[PDB]
Order: sequence, then C-alpha cells, then structure tokens
Amino acid sequence: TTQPALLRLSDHLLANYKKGVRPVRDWRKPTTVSIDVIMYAILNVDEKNQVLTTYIWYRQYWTDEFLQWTPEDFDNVTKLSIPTDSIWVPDILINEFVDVGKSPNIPYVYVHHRGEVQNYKPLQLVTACSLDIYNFPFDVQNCSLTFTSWLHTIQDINITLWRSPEEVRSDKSIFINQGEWELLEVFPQFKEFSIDISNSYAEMKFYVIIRRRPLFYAVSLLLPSIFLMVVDIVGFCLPPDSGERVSFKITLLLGYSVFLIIVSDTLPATAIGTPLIGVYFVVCMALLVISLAETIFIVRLVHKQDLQRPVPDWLRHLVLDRIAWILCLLAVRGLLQELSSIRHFLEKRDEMREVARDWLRVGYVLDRLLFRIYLLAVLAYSITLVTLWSIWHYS
Amino acid sequence: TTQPALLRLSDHLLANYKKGVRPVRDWRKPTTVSIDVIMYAILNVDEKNQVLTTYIWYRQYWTDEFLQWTPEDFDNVTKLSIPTDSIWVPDILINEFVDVGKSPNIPYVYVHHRGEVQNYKPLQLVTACSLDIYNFPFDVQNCSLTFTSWLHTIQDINITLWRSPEEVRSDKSIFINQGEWELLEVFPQFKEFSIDISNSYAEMKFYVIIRRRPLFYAVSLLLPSIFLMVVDIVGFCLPPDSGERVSFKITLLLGYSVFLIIVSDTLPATAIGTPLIGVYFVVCMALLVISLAETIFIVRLVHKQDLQRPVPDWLRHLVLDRIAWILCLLAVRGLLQELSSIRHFLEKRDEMREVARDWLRVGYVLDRLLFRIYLLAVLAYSITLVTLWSIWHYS
Amino acid sequence: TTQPALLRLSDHLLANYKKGVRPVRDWRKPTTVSIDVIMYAILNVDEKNQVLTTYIWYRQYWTDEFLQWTPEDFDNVTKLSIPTDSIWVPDILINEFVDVGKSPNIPYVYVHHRGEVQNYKPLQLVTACSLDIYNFPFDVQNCSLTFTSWLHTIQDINITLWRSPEEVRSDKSIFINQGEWELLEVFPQFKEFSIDISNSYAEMKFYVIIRRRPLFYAVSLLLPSIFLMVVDIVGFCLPPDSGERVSFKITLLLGYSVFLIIVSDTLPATAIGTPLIGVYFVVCMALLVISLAETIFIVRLVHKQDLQRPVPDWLRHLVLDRIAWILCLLAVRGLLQELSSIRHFLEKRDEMREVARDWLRVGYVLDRLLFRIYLLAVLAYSITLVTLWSIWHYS
Amino acid sequence: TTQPALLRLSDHLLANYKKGVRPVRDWRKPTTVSIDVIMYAILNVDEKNQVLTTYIWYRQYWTDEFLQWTPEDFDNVTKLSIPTDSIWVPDILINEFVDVGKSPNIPYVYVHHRGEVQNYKPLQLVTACSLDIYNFPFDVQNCSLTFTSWLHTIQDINITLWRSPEEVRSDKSIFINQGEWELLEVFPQFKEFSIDISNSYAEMKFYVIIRRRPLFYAVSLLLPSIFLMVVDIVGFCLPPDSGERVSFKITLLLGYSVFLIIVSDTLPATAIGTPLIGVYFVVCMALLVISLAETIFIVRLVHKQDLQRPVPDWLRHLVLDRIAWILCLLAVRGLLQELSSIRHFLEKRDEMREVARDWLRVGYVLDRLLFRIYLLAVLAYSITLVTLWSIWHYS
Amino acid sequence: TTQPALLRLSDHLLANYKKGVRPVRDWRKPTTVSIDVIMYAILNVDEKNQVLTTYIWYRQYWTDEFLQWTPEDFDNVTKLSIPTDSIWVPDILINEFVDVGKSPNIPYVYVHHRGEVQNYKPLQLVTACSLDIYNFPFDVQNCSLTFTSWLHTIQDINITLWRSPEEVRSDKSIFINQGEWELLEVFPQFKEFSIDISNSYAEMKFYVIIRRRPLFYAVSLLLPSIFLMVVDIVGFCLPPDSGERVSFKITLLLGYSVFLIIVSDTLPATAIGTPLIGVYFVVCMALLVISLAETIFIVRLVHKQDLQRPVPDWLRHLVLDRIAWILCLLAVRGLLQELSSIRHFLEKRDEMREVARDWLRVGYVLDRLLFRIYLLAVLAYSITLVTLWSIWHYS
Ligand SMILES: *[C@@H]1O[C@H](CO)[C@@H](O)[C@H](O)[C@H]1NC(C)=O
Ligand SMILES: *[C@@H]1O[C@H](CO)[C@@H](O)[C@H](O)[C@H]1NC(C)=O
Ligand SMILES: *[C@@H]1O[C@H](CO)[C@@H](O)[C@H](O)[C@H]1NC(C)=O
Ligand SMILES: *[C@@H]1O[C@H](CO)[C@@H](O)[C@H](O)[C@H]1NC(C)=O
Ligand SMILES: *[C@@H]1O[C@H](CO)[C@@H](O)[C@H](O)[C@H]1NC(C)=O
Repeated sequence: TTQPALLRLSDHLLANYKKGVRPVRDWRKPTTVSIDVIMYAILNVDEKNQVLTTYIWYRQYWTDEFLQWTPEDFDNVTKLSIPTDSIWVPDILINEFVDVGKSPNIPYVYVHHRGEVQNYKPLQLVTACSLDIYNFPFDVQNCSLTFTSWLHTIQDINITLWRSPEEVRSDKSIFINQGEWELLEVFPQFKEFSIDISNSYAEMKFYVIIRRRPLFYAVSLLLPSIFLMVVDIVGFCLPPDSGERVSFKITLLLGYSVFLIIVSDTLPATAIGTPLIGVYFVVCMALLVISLAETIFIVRLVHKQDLQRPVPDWLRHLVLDRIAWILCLLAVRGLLQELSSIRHFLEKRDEMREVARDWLRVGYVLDRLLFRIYLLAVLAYSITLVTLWSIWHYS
Repeated sequence: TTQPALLRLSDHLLANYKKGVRPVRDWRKPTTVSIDVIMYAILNVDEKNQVLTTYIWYRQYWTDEFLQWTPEDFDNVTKLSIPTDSIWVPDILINEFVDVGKSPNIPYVYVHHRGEVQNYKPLQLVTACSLDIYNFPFDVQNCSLTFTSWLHTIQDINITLWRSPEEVRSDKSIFINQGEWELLEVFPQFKEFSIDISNSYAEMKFYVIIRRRPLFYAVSLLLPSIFLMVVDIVGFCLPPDSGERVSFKITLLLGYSVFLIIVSDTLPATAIGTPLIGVYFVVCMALLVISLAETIFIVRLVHKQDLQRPVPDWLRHLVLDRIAWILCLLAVRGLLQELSSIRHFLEKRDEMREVARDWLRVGYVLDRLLFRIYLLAVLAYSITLVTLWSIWHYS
Repeated sequence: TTQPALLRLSDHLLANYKKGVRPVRDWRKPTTVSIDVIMYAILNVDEKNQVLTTYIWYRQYWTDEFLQWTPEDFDNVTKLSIPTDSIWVPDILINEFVDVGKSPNIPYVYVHHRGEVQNYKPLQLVTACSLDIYNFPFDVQNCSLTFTSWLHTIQDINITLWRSPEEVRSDKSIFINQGEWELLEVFPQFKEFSIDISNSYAEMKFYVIIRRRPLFYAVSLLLPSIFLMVVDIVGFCLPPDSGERVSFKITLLLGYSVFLIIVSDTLPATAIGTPLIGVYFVVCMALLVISLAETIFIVRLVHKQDLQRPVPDWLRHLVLDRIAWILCLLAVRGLLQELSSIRHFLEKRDEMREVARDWLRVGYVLDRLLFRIYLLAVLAYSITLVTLWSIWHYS
Repeated sequence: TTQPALLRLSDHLLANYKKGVRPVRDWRKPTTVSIDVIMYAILNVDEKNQVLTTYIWYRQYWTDEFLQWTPEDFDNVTKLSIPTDSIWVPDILINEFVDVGKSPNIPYVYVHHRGEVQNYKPLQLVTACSLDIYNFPFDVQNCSLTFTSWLHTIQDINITLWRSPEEVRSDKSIFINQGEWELLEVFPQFKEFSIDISNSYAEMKFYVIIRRRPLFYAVSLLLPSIFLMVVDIVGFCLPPDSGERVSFKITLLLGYSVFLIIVSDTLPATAIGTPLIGVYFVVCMALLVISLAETIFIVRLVHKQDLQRPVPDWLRHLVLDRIAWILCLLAVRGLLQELSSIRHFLEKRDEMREVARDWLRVGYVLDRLLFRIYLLAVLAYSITLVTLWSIWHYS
Repeated sequence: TTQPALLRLSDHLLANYKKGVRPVRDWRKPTTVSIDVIMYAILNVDEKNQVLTTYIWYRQYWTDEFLQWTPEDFDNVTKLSIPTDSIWVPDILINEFVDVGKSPNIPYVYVHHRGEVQNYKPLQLVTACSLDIYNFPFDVQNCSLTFTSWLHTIQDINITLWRSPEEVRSDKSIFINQGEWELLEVFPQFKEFSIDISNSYAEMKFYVIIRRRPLFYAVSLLLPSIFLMVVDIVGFCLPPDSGERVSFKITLLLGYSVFLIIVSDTLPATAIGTPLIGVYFVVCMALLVISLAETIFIVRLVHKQDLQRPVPDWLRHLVLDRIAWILCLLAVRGLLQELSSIRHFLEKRDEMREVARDWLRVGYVLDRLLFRIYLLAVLAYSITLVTLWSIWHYS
C-alpha cells in the first residue's frame, strides 16, 4: 500500500498483542534466553562490608513466536526497533545483589522477522561476595554473579550462553586497567538450583577472578619501619651513661606505637582474617621490647649507687674473653693522725672512683657485645624478609 | 478453538476483572494469606542508631475466587504467570521499618486453576531493634520483625505460616556464615494486636536471634594492654635514683591514656550500656595510679635534700626483717686549729655521705619490696582474668 | 442480583466518579478533616544542623458526599476498601519539613456507607526545629510539627482532632524507651495562620517535648578530669628540687589540652549556645595555670645560682609562723698564710652550702604551705560541684 | 440543572481540553508569568564545594484563555481547584542548580473565572554560588538564583513580579533567625539573557545577601592562643640555668603546632582565599621562633664549657648601663713547694668559679632585658589587635 | 476555521501518530542527530575513585518526517512546542557514566514546519576517567565523554556536530572560573566503534582538558617544612655538652613524622602514582637522619667516661688546620710521703680535667665544622629547589 512500511509493519505486529503472556504457541515448550556479560571496571571493593561494586555491559536474546512476518512484504524489512514496554520481557536477576541497581532505562529493542528479540543494557551491580585477606597485599579474589529467573522454573525458562565459554573468559577488551584492582578472568558455568525438593531453577554463575596491585601499600608499610630501625641503630650508637638513652628509646617506641595504632584501623577490617603483616609487626614489636630491656639492663649495671667492687668470679674471664677472642678491639703524733684523717678520706674516695671505673668498663663491654648481637639479628631478619619477597616475586 | 491456549485463557481470566476489590464471593469470609521468610545475610548492625539492615527472601500465597477455570479446557493448563499489577495484592508490611526498602519489583505471579496465587520477592529490610551491649564481645541479640496488614483488620486478613514452625527455625540453608555476625535461630509466633478497644489486627512476629564472633575484638583489645604491662615491668626494673623513672612512667601513662581515648569512641555507643571492658580498663587505670604513686614515694624517699639521718625506731627492725625473713637476698696551737678546721669540714662531709648511704639503701630495699608486691598482684589479676575467660569458653 | 455484592457495590460507587473535584454538594460548605498522630521513636537529633528525624503513625478521616449507598442493598455491607488513587485526597503537609519523607504508599482506604473515609499511613519526618544546649546534659527540647493544607484556605478545609487533646498528650503506648532521648509529651493546638491580609489557613500544631538521658555523657566527661586531678596531686607530692616537676606538669597539661581539644568538636556545635561545661573546663584550666605558676615560682626560689643569703626581714617571722602557728609539723709565717688560703676557701664553700641549706628549707616550707592551700581549694570546689549535682538531682 | 455545580463546571472546563498546547488564542501574544519567593531557612553553606542549600516557598500565577466561564452559571462559583497534571504548566527552572530538588508534589491549583491560574509549592534548592572567605569570621555573601524558562524564548514567556520589589527585599517574615547564618536581603532584578545572537530569554535574578554570626568561632580561635601566651610568660619567668627551659619551649611549640595543624583543615577550604587569621597565626608563629631563639642564645651564653673570662670591652659598660639607667633594679723548701701545689690548684679552681659567677650574672641580666622587651612587644601587639577588633565592632 | 490555530495544528499533527516507530519514510535512510555541549562547572574530581562530576548544558536536533505542515495554513505558524513524551526520541547516552544522572525532566521540545525537532536539557554527569598525579600540584588532566546510541547501529543513527569544531573548543562563556580546577579546552572528535566484526556504531568523543590551580597546596606543603628547618638551625646553634640536644632533635623528628603521616593520607591516593613531593619528603627525611647522626656522634665524642687523652696523630694536624686554614675564627719522711699522697691525688685529678678540656675543645671544633657543612648543603638544596620552581614558572 501507499502507507510507509515501518508504520504498517508496527501496526500489524502490535495489533491485539498481549504483553502479559509468555509468547509460546505450546505451553509445554520452555523459552530459551541466551545472555552474555562484558566487564567495564571494578568500581569498589569494600572489605568491612564485603561489598563489590562493578559495571557491566549485559546483552541477551530470546525468541518471540508472535512477532513474525514475511520479509517480502512491508518493503524488505528484516528487522526493526520496538519499545521495550510493549512486549513481554523475562525477569532475569542476580541472587547476590544487596543494593538496587541505579541503571538507566533502555526503551528500545531489536525485533527480527524470525522472532529474534535482543536487548542491550548497562548494569551497575552492588553485590556481596566473600573476601579473604589472609595475604592482604597479594590477594586473589573470586566473586560469584548468579543470573537466574526469580519466579519462573526450569520448565519455563533456562539460560544459555550467547558465545562459547572459551572466548568469554578471555575477552578483556574494554576493561580499565588503571585502578587498584586488575581483572584476571571471568569463568561461566551453568547449574540447576533447588532449595526444595519441589521446584527447580536454571542459573548461570559467573566467577570473576581479580587480583590486587601491591606496589603502593607494600612500600607505604615497609618504609617507616626500616626508617626507625635505622634511627634505633643510631640510638644504640649512643653512650649508655649519658642518661638520655631511655628517653630516646621510649620516645621511639611511642612514635611507632601511635603510628601502628592509627594505621591498623584503615586496612585491616575482616574479623576472621589474620594477615602476616600483623606477624611482621609483632616480631618488630618484640625486637623493640628486647632492645628496651637491654638498654634498661645496661643502664642499671652502669649507674652509680655507691655499689661495691666487681665480684671477681665473672671478672677474671669476662675482660679476658672480650679481647682477642670475640671482640678483637707531743705535736708530731697529733699532726700525723690529723693528716692521716684526710689521707684516709681521699683514699676511700679514690677507691670509690676506681670501683666506678671498673663497673663502667664492664658496662661498656657488655653494651658493645649486645649491640653486635642485635645488629647480627637484625641483618639476619632483613635477609630472611628480602629473600621471602624475592621468592614470591620470582614465583 | 484455533487460538493459542495461553492467550485465550488470559483473555477469559482478565476480562471484566476489577483489581480494586477483595476477591471474595462472601464479604463475611476473611482472606487468608500464608507467608514465609528465609534469611540471606546480616548486612549491618548499627549500635549508635540501633538499626538492623538485613536481606531476606519472602514468599506468600493466598486464594483468589475470581481466577478459577476448568483444567480440561485451554489445552490442559494447570497454572500460568500473570502480571502483578493486574490483580489484587494485599498490603503486608513490617511495623519496625525505619527506611523504605530499596527492593526491585517482581512483575509476575503464579496463578493456579484452584485460585491459588503465589508471590516471591526479595526484601532489604532496614528496621530498628533494641541492642544490649552489657557483654559487648559476647552479646546475643534478638530482633523482631512483625508482618501485618497496615489497614485491613482481622475480620478481613489474618496471616498464617506456609511451613511448620519447627522446620522454619532451623533452615539456615543459604545464610552467609562469613562476616561479623552469626545467625542462631528465627522463631515465628502469631499474635493479635490492638491499641484501641475498637479494631483488632493479626500479626506474625519473627524473632531473629543472632550471635557475634568475638575472635578479633578480644585480642585487638587485650594485646596492647598486656604489652605495656610488660613495658611497665621493665620500667620497674630500673633504678630509682636515676631520675628518668618518673618521665618514663608519665610517658607510658600518656600513651595508654591517648590509646584508650581514641579507642573508646569506636565500639562504645550505647548510653545505657556499661560493658565490663570499662571495668577492666578502670582496674588497669587504678593499677597504673598505684604504680605512679609508689614511684613518686620512692623517688621522694631516695632524693637528697640535705636530710637528716634515718630515725632509729623503724631502722632497727626494717633492715633486719628484709634479710632472711621475707627477702632472702705559739705556732703549734695555730697549726693544730688550722688543720682541725679542714678535719671538721671533711668529717661533716663524710657524715652527710654516710647519711645518704643509709637513706639510699633504705629506699632500695623498699623499692624491691614494693616491686615484689606489685608483681604478685599483677600475676594474681592475670590468673583471675584468664580463668574467667576459660570458664566462659568451657561453658 | 446474582452478581457478587462487593463487585457491584464498587461498580455502582466508582461509576462516573471524578477524583479531581472536591466532594461537596454545596461549594459554600468546607470539608472537615480530623487527624491524629502517634509517636513511634526518635530516630535522630542533629544539633549542628538542627534536624529532627522521627517516625509517626498518622491517621485521618473526612466525609465524602458522593460515596453513599443504602446498607439494605449489596448484601448488608456497611464498609469496604477502595484504592486511594481512585478518590479525592486532601493535600495535608507539614510546614517544617526539610527532606522529602521516604514513606511507603498505602494503596487502600476504608469507605463507609455514610461517606466516612479513613486513611492510615506511617510517616518518617525529617523536620527542622530550634535546639538549645545551654544546659546540654540536662536539656529539655520542644519541637513543632504544623499540619496544614498547602493550597486550600480555611474556607475549604479546616483540621480537627480525632480524639480529645487530654488523652492525646498522654498516650505513650508504642514509644521506644530505649535510646538516647525520652519522650515527655505531645501537646496539640489549633491556630489560624495568615502571612497576608488576603488569605487565611487552618493549622494543627503539635508541640513534642522530649528529654535527654544524661547518664553516659556526664560520667564520660567527669571521669578523666578528676582522674588527672589525682595524678596532679601525686605530682605535687614530689620534691621541688628534683628538676622533673616542671616536665611532669607540662606533660599533664599537654595531655589534658589535647584531650579537651579532641573532645570539644564532637558534642558542642551550636554557635549561640554556651554550656556551663565550658565554664567547668575554664575553671579547671585556670586551676592548672595556678598550679604551674606555683611550681615555677617554687623551682625558681629553690634553684641555686650562687645567690646570697636569705634576707632577714621575712626570715625572722617566716620560719617562726610556720611552726606551732599554722603548720603544726721565716717558715712559720709562710706556712700559716699558705694553710690560711685553704682555710678561707673551705670557709667560703661552707658558707655557700649553708646559704643553700637555708634557701632550700624556705622553699620546702613555702611548697608545703601552697600545697595545703591548693588541696583545700580543690576540696572546696569538689564539694560545691557535688552539692550542685545533688541539688539538681533532688529537684 | 440538578447536577452538582462543582461537578458540571469541571466537566465543562475539562471537556476536549489539550494540556500540551500553550493556552493562547493568538500565537503572537506571549504568556506572562508572575512569580515570587519567600525564604524559610539557610540549610547549609559548604565552602569546599561552594554549595548553598536553602528552603523557599515559591508561588506563581499566569492566565489561561481556555479556562473561562460565566460566574452567573454553575451556582455562583468564582474559583475552584483543578489537578495540576490536567492543565498546561510552564517549565520555570533555576540555572544555578547542581542537585535535583527533593520537593513534594502539589496536585492542585487554583483556577478563577477570568483565566487566572495560581500555583504554590515549596522548593529545596541546592545551588552553586561563589563564596569568598577573605574575612572568614565577618564575611557577607551574595548568591544568585536565576528563574527562567529552560526552553521557551522571550517571544513566548517572560517573567514578572507578583509584588513590588520594594516590599520583596524586606519581608523576613518566616525566616529562622536561629542558626549559623543571618539573612540580610533578597534583591530582585529582571534581565534578558542570550548566549547566541540567535535566541533571547527572560530571566529573574534574585540576589540573596546573608551574613555570618562570628560569636563562636572568634572566641574558639582566640582563647587557646592567648592561653598558651600566658603559659609562655610563666615559662620565661623560669631561671635560664635550670636546663629544662628548652624542653618546656619545644613542648609548648609542639602543642601549638599540632593544635594549628588539626584546626587548619576544618575551616579553611578555599584555594584562592587567604584569611587574615593565617596572618595572625604566622605572626604568633614568628613570635614563638624569636622566643625560642632568645632562650637558646641565653642558654648558650650561660652554660659552662670551661670558657674564659668575660671580655672587658662590653663588660665595662654592660653592667653599668643596666643599673639606674634602664633597669632600675732541706725539708722547709720541699714542704713549701708541696703546699704551694695544692694552693695553686685551689686558686685556679676559685678563678674558674669566679669566671662562672661573672658569666652567669651577665646571662641573668641579658635574660631580664630580653624578657622586658618581649613583654612590651606582646602588650603592644595585644593592644593593636584589641583596638582593631574595637574599630570593627563600632563600625 | 474558527478554531484556534495552535489547537488545530496540534490536533492535525498528533492525530494517528505512533511514537514507537523511527520517523523515516524509507527505512534505508539513517536518521542524523546533531548535538553540542557547553560546560558549566567542574563539580568534583575524586582521585581515589577516579570519578569526575561535572555539569553541562546539552542540546540536540534531528529531522522528523511525520511532523510537517504547510505554513500558509493554521495562521502562519512556523514552529511550536510539543510534549516530549508524545514523539519519538533517540536514546543517546555516554559510555563512561558510573552513576545515573539526577537531572530534571524537560517536558517540551520545539517542532518546526520542516520537520526540525530540537531538544535542550541540562546534564549532571558522574563519569570515570583516568587521573595521573605524577606531578600532583601541576597536573593537566584529559577526560573523555563519548556520546553514542546505546542500541541503534550506524545504519540507523550517526551523530554530527551542531557547530564547527573550531568554535566549540574555545567557547568558555559560562564556565565558573572560581574553584579548584580551571578549564582549558573541549576538543570534539567523531569515531566509528565496533567490538565485534558484526555491528558498527557512531560515537562523538569530547576530550575535556582541564588544569589545577596550585596556589594553595604548594605553600601549605612548603611552609611547615622550611619552618622546622629554621627551628633545626637554632637547635644546631645549641651547645653539644648541654645534654638536651638529643631530646630536641628527637622531638622535632617526632613532630615532623606525625605531621607527614597525618598529611600523606589526604592528597595521595593513586596506587600507581608517585609524585616528586614524596621525593622531596624523602630527601628532607634523609637530611634529618644525617643531622641526628651528626648530633649523636658529637655527643659521644664530647661525653666524659673517664676516657684517655686525645691520640696525637690526628691532634697534631686537626687543631692546626681549623685555624687560619678553613675556619678563620723520723717525722719528716712520713710528713713528706703523707702530703705527697694528696699531691698525687690532685695531680691525677688535674690530668683528668685537662684531658676533658682537650676532648671538649676537639668536639666543639668538629661541631662547628659539621654545622658549617650542613648549612652550606641546606643553602645549596634550597637554591636548587627555588630555581626549579622558577624554571617551571617562567616556562
Ligand atoms: C535448558 O538448558 C540446559 C543447558 O543449557 C539444559 O540442560 C536443559 O535441559 C534446558 N531445559 C530444558 C527444559 O530442556
Ligand atoms: C486467622 O488465623 C488465626 C490463626 O492463624 C486464627 O486464630 C483466626 O481465627 C483466623 N481468623 C479468623 C477470622 O478466623
Ligand atoms: C474549622 O474548625 C475550627 C476549629 O477546629 C473552627 O473554628 C472553624 O470555624 C472551622 N471552619 C469553618 C469554616 O467553620
Ligand atoms: C516581558 O516583560 C518585560 C519586563 O518584565 C518586558 O520588558 C518585555 O517586553 C515583556 N515581553 C514582551 C514580549 O513584551
Ligand atoms: C554519519 O556521519 C558520518 C560523519 O559524521 C559519516 O561518515 C557517515 O557516513 C554517516 N552515516 C551514513 C550512514 O552515511
């Protein structure tokens, strides 16, 4: 006729059409829907709430048996666009959502002459998947997205795949590499789900496996620790009898304590998780306690409290074994008694000074030996940590 | 006829159908709705606002007397799917909500040939239930969800249970165990509610009882306290006459004060609640005050202010009772007077030195005794705390 | 007829019915709406924004002159349920709202045979009312909720009360007592409001008077202050010539300064408000300044700078009035000159030592007197504060 | 007729009425809309985002040429209420909005017999206006709200004023005075806006001028500064040779540095703004640096390093000009040589003591002079600041 | 006819009009849409989320072949306004959005007699574009906005430009210059996009290039660093044997450490980014470590531990090369032996004092030399930094 073809085709197709009925001529034949998903970015990964926010492009197609026409008529039209609200649409959802998707509405769909109906839409998904932070900097996380019909059983709707699963898992075409997380793979799988023995449903589960870039957090956590390790080393270099060594040690301990306290609230959030970063912190913690205890012991040994002479049993071997063995390095009577009083006073003063000499020397030797032992221990621990990092990196 | 069965059945059912009228042939017969709920996860538990955010799967069914047909006709169809907006739907809500549920819309329901109508939907519930944190790490919380019709009375709508209450309370089939909270049970109950003496309503109350995992918070709260207890012990080991003991004690007190101040804002929020964690903090608080007072007293006794000799009454028993009892461990006259001047000066200097000797020894003995007493007290308190934790754990 | 009664009654009532017209046969007769409100909980009280978030159950009724029928017909039906969107509904709002209510939609209302139309709905109200925190822990707050028609004047719609105002103000049936705030009363009042001399409106103002529970904040604010008051007392007990007293005082002052700085941002928010808690803080502030000034003065008096002897005018009464009055407590010539040199040197050394004696004793006496005065002042201030708290509590 | 008048009038008016067409008989005549706005409260002023959140009551009117009727008919009805969605409504918006208004929908409007159509609605406006904080405590801010038609040009719609601009700017009838900001005026203006040379539009710009109450922030910023100024004064009162003066000064500097650091993030947010509060802080900053430098210089001059005698050139005038000028205030030979050894030793010791005497006295005099100079400088600065505050206050 | 023209024109145009069909007489001819965008403000730039929030004014036009009429009829009307929902509207979106735009709805569009249809609307865009902070204060950022049809291919819809691209990039007519960011340019480009080899699409990409104002952050980051550099200088001026130098250095180090820790969380957020501000911080970090090490070494050399005399090999050149070379600056026997005892004691005391003399002088000379070297190094570093800033500024 003289009417435009795209008008009369739509008039013929949409005439006496019911959108509330499943478009099958036989009710015993299920409606097959084929879907696929392409990842766009990882918006957010919240560990304290275990919430994954992501952006996907999702397209699906199915067959409508009431939307067929002869191509020879209506001016050779193979396909056209039809409003979404005027046709039947399956209710495909995800079981893992926790927030309603704030996605825009697409008001048009393709309709072909064979009954093929296709739908494209973006989806902002806020789902909940379990997150493990046992190795927090180097964690690899899998999350599940389960597409299924919320109401219809497997006797009415199953879900298939638009493309082969081999090429779906290795698309990575439009993913945003810049960010905190890096996508590894998206593995699809089909399953039959049934809580009851009564009804059965068909589900398509996508396992999204992603990895976290550790470049920033590793250095941001390791730099101040080794930095104050060096500061502690120059604190050891100090003399023990100055008296400010204890204040220096407690000031450094306060600084690192407040640093770790205000750091440990940000990254750690999982109740069941226990990262080895805490083990590293506890080891450093203990090394600082040993340092403080050694400093206190040396200060107590060096300090003067009118103490007695060094007891010989240790002394006859201690000074000997730290050189070339381990560390290579009438009026006259009254006048005489009167002057003897001052002589005795100065003699006992000199004896006290000599005792202080010997105790100070012993304390210095012990401080040197303990400093050497601590330095060797720190070097060994640093070597172990760096070789563990290397054996991770080489893989 | 030649028309498809699923089309003509829907046309016959939805013809001259009013969705604004209760579907009963007799107005004196109430409409019975049977509901059930399955828990999916505990999204959030806010104590400062007393807000519970949870995710449930809720399904209900009822009977429609205007949606019946003969199975022999319309090609043997026992049941079909009908749009939700084209039929009457009861207004079942929860009295405890504080935020509108951001749940998606399910546009289809099942309709059977006997008038059976079923509805499935997910619900994100943000309700308000009282929370008690008297024993915060080991708290067990019950919350109430009251499903009822907001307008219709018991003469029109009651609520029943789809399944037996015995199997409802022990489902736990799809609950997410990973998280902060662990679900214990969901007990259902039916009640008649009436504020006025005028109208009566039927309500279904679900008591959700859940438990909190204490593994993280307990250690995160107990570790720094005992850690600085050890640091305080090495502070006690110090000599009292060094002069830096008071600075060390006040620095440790400042550190633990700022730590507790910046910790006590996060977890404690309830105005009426008073956890025993505060009691533990106050006991440690007092133990630190006793420690500081003992240190100040020892410093005051040890310090030199040109004080007099130790008064004998205490001295004749104090030094004796701390060994093997408790702690086992002319020109000539002018010259003579001139030299006697220096002799007297040095004699009084030696007397001052001896007095300082004796006072220092007394202070050292007292410091040792108080250190022993403090150590025994700390060990006893630690034993009591650990045995209380054990008697909780064994239950 | 054979048609079901609930169907034909609705068909007769809703036939040729216009929902956009006020349902009055005479346009000169205003439509009377009777409303009432029941409080459920106090969700939030924000002082920095002066925002009150609350939850109410609100029900209203009016008369529709186009919804009447004979009870004898339609099978003895006195009342039924009708969709809300198919009938005229007045636009009753609150003038004080600042956020749109996120309340669910109730799609049904009661309709009686006399034209009685009733509506029930919950309302989450986010309004703005002035808050005064002059006595912040013990504040009693009134807020206003003004229900009125936004467009219709008093010639069309007034608002009445469903129940007597005597029983409305003392309902408190479903209020949640657990929380931060406690409800006292809800007083209703009717008023005529008119900005212009042109149009007049009818308004129903509910004054909600509530009270705040002070059990938590009072102790949480008073505990650390008195705690460090005790710590300051043990700091006073210290000797003045030790040299670490000034460091102790400034460390305590820094601790309380940082504590008050990080506390004063949370609770105080009102610009015009000035709580007496700030007055208490300022008084403690000044007492600490007096303490520091006394410590500095005593240290300056005690310290040795090769100063001269104590000037007699004060000394002849100062030491006397602090005991039993207030505080009860040739070769020979060369040799002689040579030895006289040492004699003079030791004599002047002894004179310096005696001067240091006397100045130290004077400083100790002054320190004791000032410590007694400070202790009496603190005890008096504590007595005044506790008796003020008691005279508030007894009321 | 016997039909109710309010029903038949609405039936006659709404019959064959098109709401999608501008209601003019001649297309060349523009439609005039008269609007006005009344301010209710200032909800929020965000400086870091430059966002103004406010609440207004907005009413407008226009003329509809298809809604006229004879008053003599339909029972003397001059005006009625009509649903908003059934009539044409102009699209008047604000160009400055950044967030969609969360305002409720008013479903009724007045219609008069002359075609007068009136509309009332509340509006929660979240707009963006430039904020200047050059004088942050005493800033007066103007913001612009531009009402205009988003699509229609000036050939179709202009905007006029309901009332005279003289009485609009001085309404202030329902404004909430309690809060942070105080409203000064609302000045209206009419303008023609055109980006292109093609189309022209009519706009109504309201300039809202408001003022900020400075009572809280001024005292909250000035109190701790002067407080620690007093504490610094008592620090100056200390002796210079005690050795704890440097620690006191650095502790006070650390306290004020951390205070200013944790304060400067809250109020200052504008990148281009530079308040004079920063100038005050920098001046105090420098005064503290001068204080620390003076303390270090005095400590260096006073300290003992076995230094030599005070060089006479300064000494002969320095001590003189600070009193009453500025500051008013054989065997015998062996024995003789042997004793001469001790005599020389004690003589050189006495010489060192005398040199220390003189250097200590010089340091004390210099410290007193610098303390006087610093006190005079602080008093002058305080006088200047208080007289600047007074000359602002008197205006 | 006597009917109003604007009514009958709309009746003729909207009669039997289908809004669900593409308005083309021939299905082989694509529909061309011409769009343009004008920037209004940069609302937000979030680096941790890489989110750009902006406000644009967007207008588009196309041709409708079913909306044509003869101008001679309907009273000379060239154009009119038509509701948006009654006509076909293309689905043009942006691929980069992450949040649904909260923009208001414009319910009217222009329709001309030639089929020209125009649409104007504001858009609040929340998109995701990569942000690089390698030079954070002086960063220039490009972001992409890709307008395309979400469903229709290039065989149905392409996108053109309303204006020439030369004048689009340099509009900057209504942009808000006040703020954090400054707009540089908006470059448009047309592209054909196709993931598959199957379908092709037309896209219009706008590259928005903007710049950040560095005036605030630069000074706010450089001021405290140089400030405490000056404080460190006055710390160097101190004597080394006082004993409080180490405490001063560690207090300053603690202050700058806590400052940098609480600053480094705000601005730095990108994982892959590494600003040179961190390099500046690390250089200052190292300079402070060198300062502390020098102070510790000088303190260790100066301190007295009853050490021996200065070993001559260094001493014979060290003191010489730092002046005018680099730094210009019977009874008798018993009595004799008795007195010889005191003579020997005082001789050895004098020898110890002389040794302490020499070691103190050597330490003072070394401290002066290291202070000079450190001052020269700091001056050189400051010169390098200021000349780098100058060579950036001149460009
Ligand atoms: C739906 O598809 C699955 C595999 O994709 C298949 O196993 C199942 O049999 C299909 N459903 C029916 C009813 O055949
Ligand atoms: C509704 O059910 C309850 C128990 O589920 C029952 O007690 C009540 O009688 C029922 N309602 C009516 C009107 O019978
Ligand atoms: C509406 O009610 C008030 C009191 O509730 C009454 O004073 C007023 O007269 C009533 N309105 C009319 C038009 O009578
Ligand atoms: C609209 O009003 C303005 C002043 O309010 C006037 O200048 C303008 O001419 C009016 N529009 C027309 C088309 O006359
Ligand atoms: C759409 O426009 C582009 C350039 O704007 C042009 O290259 C393309 O050919 C056009 N589409 C068709 C179908 O011609």
